[PDB]
Amino acid sequence: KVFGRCELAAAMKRHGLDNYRGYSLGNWVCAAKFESNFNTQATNRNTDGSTDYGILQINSRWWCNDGRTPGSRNLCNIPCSALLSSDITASVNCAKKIVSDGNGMNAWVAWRNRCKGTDVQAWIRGCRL
Ligand SMILES: [Cl-]
Ligand SMILES: [Cl-]
Ligand SMILES: [Cl-]
Ligand SMILES: [Cl-]
Ligand SMILES: [Cl-]
Ligand SMILES: [Cl-]
Ligand SMILES: [Cl-]
Repeated sequence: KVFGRCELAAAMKRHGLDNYRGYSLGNWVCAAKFESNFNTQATNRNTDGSTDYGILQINSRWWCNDGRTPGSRNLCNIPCSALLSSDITASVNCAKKIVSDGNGMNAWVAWRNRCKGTDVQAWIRGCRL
């Protein structure tokens, strides 16, 4: 599923990401834009051979099982394929574990490089939330 910007903002808010560990909703929308272009089916191979899955490009090195990432963990206890669903529940619940891991949203290198320190509120501008 390719979400609309305000559609994804709405879905992330319902799932409790707005100010989760102090990250305002615009931070999550901005991260999703640059990670997936709001596409739940987005997959990208990392240089270490792991893969990033779904709207928030959650990596098989630590968070999900894809059966092909040697020496990896599955800390969200989920097949990586569950992160590609039109239903963002598994992506959001896993993201809550990631952002609680100590480094906050710096876990998402695209958030650090493209959203952090920017006017992220722009990402929810015009949205009925
Ligand atoms: Cl957009
Ligand atoms: Cl915001
Ligand atoms: Cl997703
Ligand atoms: Cl594996
Ligand atoms: Cl392994
Ligand atoms: Cl959803
Ligand atoms: Cl980046």
